[PDB]
Amino acid sequence: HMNLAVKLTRMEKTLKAYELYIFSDYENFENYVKKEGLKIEGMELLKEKKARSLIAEGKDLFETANYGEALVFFEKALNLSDNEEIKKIASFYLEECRKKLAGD
Amino acid sequence: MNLAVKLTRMEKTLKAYELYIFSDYENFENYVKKEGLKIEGMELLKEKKARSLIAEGKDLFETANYGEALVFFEKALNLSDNEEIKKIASFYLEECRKKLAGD
Repeated sequence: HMNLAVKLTRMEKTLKAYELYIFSDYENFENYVKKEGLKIEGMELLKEKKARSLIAEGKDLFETANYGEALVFFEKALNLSDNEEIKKIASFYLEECRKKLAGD
Repeated sequence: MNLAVKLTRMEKTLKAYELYIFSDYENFENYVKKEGLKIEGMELLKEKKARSLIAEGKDLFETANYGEALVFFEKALNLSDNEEIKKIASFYLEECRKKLAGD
């Protein structure tokens, strides 16, 4: 259109996504990026950091015997990252949660 | 172009934010100072960075990566001007050192 005007709007959008990351929470950031369909430099690393956070939360749930919620966090962590360590730790805890919730 | 000026101001702000998120505070600080860039909410970003350092250090800590975590805690302890969050950073740093020392 005006190639200038378009690059400006995509810059503005990218800046808003980073502002949300910096000044609000991951959920706001992720929701903005998803519904605006943004390509964000370093998004993979940010996703891995969230996935490790999710493990951490899932662990404290696990260690307080909130096995049902813990499962949910580990599952989310597993599927958010492609980090092998994160996926391994998640999968390990997921199966422990499944054992705790089995009954059988 | 007010547009062309707008673009530049955004590109520089984008560079500053990427430094803030992905690099050290001092790199972000150096860039902003050198460019004379006004960042909205700048007065909050040093302490926010120290907090995010502890937060990420803690995620590593809780995944039993004490060696990795130490850097984050070290970085937060030296970055914050907040007595309390210095002590939280310090708490965690000492816990990491204990793990490195086999305790």
